[PDB]
Amino acid sequence: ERGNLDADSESFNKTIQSGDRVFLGEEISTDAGLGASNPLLTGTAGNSEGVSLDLSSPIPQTTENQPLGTYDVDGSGSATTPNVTLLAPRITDSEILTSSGGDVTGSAISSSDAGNLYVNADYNYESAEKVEVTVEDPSGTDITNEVLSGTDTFVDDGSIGSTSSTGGGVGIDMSDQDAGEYTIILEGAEDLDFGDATETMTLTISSQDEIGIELDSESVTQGTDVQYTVTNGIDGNEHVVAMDLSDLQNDATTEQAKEVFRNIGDTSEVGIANSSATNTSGSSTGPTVETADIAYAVVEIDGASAVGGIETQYLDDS
Amino acid sequence: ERGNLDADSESFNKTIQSGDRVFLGEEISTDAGLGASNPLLTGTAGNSEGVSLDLSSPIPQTTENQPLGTYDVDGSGSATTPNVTLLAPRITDSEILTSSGGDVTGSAISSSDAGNLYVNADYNYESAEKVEVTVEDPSGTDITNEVLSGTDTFVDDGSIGSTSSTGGGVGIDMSDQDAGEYTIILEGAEDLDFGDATETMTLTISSQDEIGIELDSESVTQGTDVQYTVTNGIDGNEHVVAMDLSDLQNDATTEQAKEVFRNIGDTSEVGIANSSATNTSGSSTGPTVETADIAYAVVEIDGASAVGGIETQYLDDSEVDLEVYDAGVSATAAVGQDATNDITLTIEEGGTTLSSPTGQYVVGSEVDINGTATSSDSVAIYVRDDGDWQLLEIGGDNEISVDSDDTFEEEDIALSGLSGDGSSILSLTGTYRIGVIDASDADVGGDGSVDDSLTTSEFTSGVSSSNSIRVTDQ
Ligand SMILES: *[C@@H]1O[C@H](CO)[C@@H](O)[C@H](O)[C@H]1O
Ligand SMILES: *[C@@H]1O[C@H](CO)[C@@H](O)[C@H](O)[C@H]1O
Repeated sequence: ERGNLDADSESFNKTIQSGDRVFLGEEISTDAGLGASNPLLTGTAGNSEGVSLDLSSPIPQTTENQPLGTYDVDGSGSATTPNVTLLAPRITDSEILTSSGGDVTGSAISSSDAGNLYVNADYNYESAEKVEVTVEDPSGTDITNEVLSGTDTFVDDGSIGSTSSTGGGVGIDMSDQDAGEYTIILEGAEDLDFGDATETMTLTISSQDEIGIELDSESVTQGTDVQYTVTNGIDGNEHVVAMDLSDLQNDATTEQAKEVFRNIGDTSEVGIANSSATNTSGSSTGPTVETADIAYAVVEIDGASAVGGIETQYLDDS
Repeated sequence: ERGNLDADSESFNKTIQSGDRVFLGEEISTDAGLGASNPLLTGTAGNSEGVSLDLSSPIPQTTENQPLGTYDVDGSGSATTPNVTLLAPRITDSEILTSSGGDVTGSAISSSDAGNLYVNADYNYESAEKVEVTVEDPSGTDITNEVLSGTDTFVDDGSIGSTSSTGGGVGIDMSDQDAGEYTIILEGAEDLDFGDATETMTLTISSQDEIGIELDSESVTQGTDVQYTVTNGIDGNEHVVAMDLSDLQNDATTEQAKEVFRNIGDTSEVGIANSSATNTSGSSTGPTVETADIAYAVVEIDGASAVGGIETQYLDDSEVDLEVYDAGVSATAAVGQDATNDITLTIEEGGTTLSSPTGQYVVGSEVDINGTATSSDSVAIYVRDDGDWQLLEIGGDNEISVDSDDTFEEEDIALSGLSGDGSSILSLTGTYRIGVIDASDADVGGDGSVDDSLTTSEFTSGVSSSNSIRVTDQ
């Protein structure tokens, strides 16, 4: 069938019936259907008017010399006749989601947690051909057969956000492979693999996997703002950066201590916390500077890393 | 004739009759036909409407300033009148096939087998001009007349997949020429030789022609995956890469031997084969590891080369050879036959040492675990004092992963502080020994977890290392 490709377990179908849609890079079948009953057609209206489409030869790409439109054998017409509408190929969206959920595309993921990944996408060309997935190692070799987990290479239309194998999408168990940069390639099953019909999504595998913290500088004076970055963390989850109140200057006040952490970067909330109660940056309602014991700044992460900042002013020289 | 060019043995025809098709780069003939009876025409509908086409002058290329469409002398019209439809030139597909069949374009071919090659193509402009073939040497000279074999230069429409001279296509006997890179150029007979109407197909001639095998590295340790490439082979045929079972480690199991070859690259099937029977990777039905004698991995080739991979883990520390076999041989029947070619690599052992837990340790203090492991995945820490090596319960999974730099580290851990009977030994003041061991234990056979107290023989048998440590009171 065409339009319902999986009803017959066929990877591709190239028999076109009157009224359907045809894409730019297709290779119509001349054996049966509208490939031998009407080989050549002409434009009907608009820019397409007057131009000639030959079904037997591969339809040209580039959308130049073959303007998009509707084609009718007779010429400009409105009566029922063998006609077809040319449309461009496209894949609107693609993503790699962890089993829990959340995108990790273009970002390094721990080897331990990279064991139940999923790939989902939305594409325009579902009536003609499904879209293939090909995982490539940093060396440049097809590793699809090694990481596949019980599902055929074909991914269905829609099914974006599907965290389960029941919905369309392919499951990859990337735990066994070593550290490196891997590229997932999506392209049409047979012919629709040219520009705008293919996408290369990167993914980084690494095993240094403790939640990491780095500073642009280590030796600084008071008052110099320092930006700190958290690395190798789960996306969509909130970490906590702490500050020992012993390091604060003795002569600080309550309002003077709530400005140690800035709201810079991905930080959501800042404040000081006692063992049982907290005093956030919104209001001076919780514990006081002497009453509280820790200073915190809850920080999210977007991607593989998040950035915050500190103010070395009012800090002891140690 | 036009449309049936070979009915009159004419290479080209430039007399246009009413109703036909004309291409972009043509040069209409003004002597007769619709070249003197109606020299200029105008657009009829669409983008072409209003534009003027002059047949006498060469039709412009670039599809700009001369929009594609139908042209009529009167103007916009639907009545029968001298009219013509402009179309772009194109050649949809081209290939070079061996006499047996199979593409070899863009890939090196043996000089011996390059004696019955064929060139076939599919092009859009068949009514006006045929398409020429011109073979060029690496020096840049037309060698078409030397390699031609009994057929005119003109190749017909269709005839793609034609392995015989009866069908359209040109036969080339490229056996006599020397080694080099040759370019086959296809272009229209007279005028249609510009962009999109011409194609340059490369082809490499070489005489180093034994089936070749290469490795990205020769000196490696255990566990390091190695990618091997097969070179200079017939496309579309399945070779066989073999493995001598003598080189395998003695302590391997049946399931442990079926993972020596990966399914990476062009490999189709992997498995182990006895002289008469085979045990494929699909199921453990055929011979066992002791019963079987060879390990194979049937590999195809796409182009001139194919890539596979091996896993040096569970391999003896010695010279390792790779044997290839001729195309079409069966796995079972290849046990006795000599290998067409071979390649050898050397494998050496790797070291795994500790750095930070050495010399002194204050009892109850916390310290990080710092060290290196060249060929390791999971490592465990054991403590010995005048007897057994008691396992040290580091915590999560009792293992540490190793980075690419062959180095492993752990956060600050109090050895005596942690709960367990292992720490109780370190609680008391004295001199002890501490060592690291790879995941080869794996509960000395069983569940995938390091939970035992390996003795001296068990600890020493596997890859490991120990250093003297003493604990000082606070
Ligand atoms: C394409 O679809 C048509 C219509 O069902 C079918 O007849 C062909 O066999 C298939 O390839
Ligand atoms: C082109 O074709 C016409 C029509 O048969 C013929 O008259 C000319 O001699 C040839 O060149």
